[PDB]
Amino acid sequence: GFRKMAFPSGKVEGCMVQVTCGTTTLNGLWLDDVVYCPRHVICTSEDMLNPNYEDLLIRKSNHNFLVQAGNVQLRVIGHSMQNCVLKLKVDTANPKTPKYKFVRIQPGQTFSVLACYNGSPSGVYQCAMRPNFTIKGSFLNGSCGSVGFNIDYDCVSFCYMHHMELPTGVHAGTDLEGNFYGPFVDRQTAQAAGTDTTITVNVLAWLYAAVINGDRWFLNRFTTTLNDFNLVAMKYNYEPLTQDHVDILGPLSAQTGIAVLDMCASLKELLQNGMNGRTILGSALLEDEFTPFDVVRQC
Amino acid sequence: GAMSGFRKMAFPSGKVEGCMVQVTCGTTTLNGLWLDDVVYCPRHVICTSEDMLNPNYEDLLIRKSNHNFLVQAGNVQLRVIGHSMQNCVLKLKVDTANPKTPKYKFVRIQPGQTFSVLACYNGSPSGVYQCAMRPNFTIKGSFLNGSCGSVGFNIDYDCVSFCYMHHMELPTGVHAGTDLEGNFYGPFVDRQTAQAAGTDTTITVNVLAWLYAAVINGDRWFLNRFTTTLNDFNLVAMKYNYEPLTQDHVDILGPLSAQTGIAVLDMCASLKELLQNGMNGRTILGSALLEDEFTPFDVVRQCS
Ligand SMILES: O[C@H]1C[C@H]2CC[C@@H](C1)N2Cc1ccccc1
Ligand SMILES: O[C@H]1C[C@H]2CC[C@@H](C1)N2Cc1ccccc1
Repeated sequence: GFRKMAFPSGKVEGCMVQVTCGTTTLNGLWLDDVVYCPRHVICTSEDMLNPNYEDLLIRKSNHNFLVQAGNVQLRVIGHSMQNCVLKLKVDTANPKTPKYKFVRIQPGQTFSVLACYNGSPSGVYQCAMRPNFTIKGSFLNGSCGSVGFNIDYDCVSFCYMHHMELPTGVHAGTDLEGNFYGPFVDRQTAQAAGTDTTITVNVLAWLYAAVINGDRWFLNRFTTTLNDFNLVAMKYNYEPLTQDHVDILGPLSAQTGIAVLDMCASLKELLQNGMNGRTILGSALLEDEFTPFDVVRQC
Repeated sequence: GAMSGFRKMAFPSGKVEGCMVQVTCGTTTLNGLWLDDVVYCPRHVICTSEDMLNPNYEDLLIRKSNHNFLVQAGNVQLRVIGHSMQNCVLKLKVDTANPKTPKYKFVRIQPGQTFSVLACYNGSPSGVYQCAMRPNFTIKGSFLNGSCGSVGFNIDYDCVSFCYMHHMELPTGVHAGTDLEGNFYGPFVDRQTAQAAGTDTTITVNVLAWLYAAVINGDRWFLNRFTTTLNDFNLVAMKYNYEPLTQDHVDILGPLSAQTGIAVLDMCASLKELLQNGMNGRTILGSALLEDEFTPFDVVRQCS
């Protein structure tokens, strides 16, 4: 048994609020007496072509910002900008503020997203940062202002905020400090996600998860070099394996007795020959949205 | 379009997290669902490992008193004031009503319907996932054996419809459980005996709703211009371990058929061709697999 789960979203639900600036309405993250939201809420329909956000911001009054928490409206008493997130100083601290951090993740790492609309949570799903720096998801997977997070024993690590949905069924955003993931801008302009690749380090972790649960038909007696595998994996649009990734898989290699370059040879043959009608953990396709720690932590 | 690259989402688990408690009977410990002044949990918490082969739950329960049960919610102990058995769920009455109690109902679901499960170990929520109710009356979940007492639920307008409680691991790695009234789904007993779930099939009505969702989003590569009779389709689908489509299922897909202009039996012929050819690289709504855990109810509502 092995099914992908998202973190319990209870701690994040208590922070979701509705932020409206003029005609634009989106989701905001209410922590203490500050509401975090994408800065493009201050954009006009007619001005999100090359906006000069800080000049538009220093002239919008606090009363332009409508903040709703359920049926309580929070009075905005201040506003400042950090990169691409808008900070709204409000007169009320959120009593449901959890123990939290602001962290930045890197491609291949996983987190949960609390999909929200008009500040009210609709659903939660588990996802990974694609190598192209996008997050797979539809317009029905949350609108602007939805946040991505991890939970580490009572502490919520906020790592992502939805900013825009790309036409290819993926969305892109920033961390909670305003820094985009990937080569994207918060402008209505022609933006496309680059050619996506498979997160190789996650596939091996998922293959380790199959070993730990007794699915070991794919294990072979061969070993490969790190680059001979990388030369093959890249040909199949699999994100190259670094020595960092080999190190992160260390505990799974020691616990299963399968060296990383041993499992790499198994994955290598899987790429060149397919699975030949067989399955792994009940799936006929290789899963790449399970980090090594996701496996260490569930298995 | 609207649903491009769509991902299955579980319902926000906040309202259920506030109900999870830890129930302990002697050395056995598992999860309980605290609603008002009643804690619901699997009745096999009163079993030891030796009792589980042939447990006499009436004999075991009649020997228990309120002080034999330890119920903990975070750091507070809940004194039990009453205990009764309803089928396969234990109901422990406590002196404290759950102030965190959400709006809730008890509902029994059918195979094919979907819900969220909050996986909990010793009363603490670990993770949440979205699953469907398999035709063989199991669910494919992920555990550690402590997940007994984890509940399945849906949320509609902040009212939490509880529909499942986990009881068993079956030897095939899937899970079996009851509704919140204690009635098992399928031919399973809360007994650690030789139980085998019948071979699982694919929820055909969910796949057809998934394919209708793709057409609404402009994903039409899999469509063919053929139609089929309902019997000819069922004759083919069952050989691929797909569920026989009933006239009820055809009626449920009505609004989807009318919204796209593709007859249900026409869609069935396209699915029949997908089964003989496979996808093998091509994707539908961004997924390289035929999704069978998204119900027509969810498709119709998200595509008005
Ligand atoms: O944006 C994604 C992450 C990185 C950068 C480009 C591509 C896609 N990745 C590298 C790569 C190249 C060849 C083969 C496999 C991976
Ligand atoms: O328990 C599940 C529901 C029903 C009855 C057994 C099986 C699985 N289903 C029938 C069936 C079998 C093969 C092919 C198509 C349908």
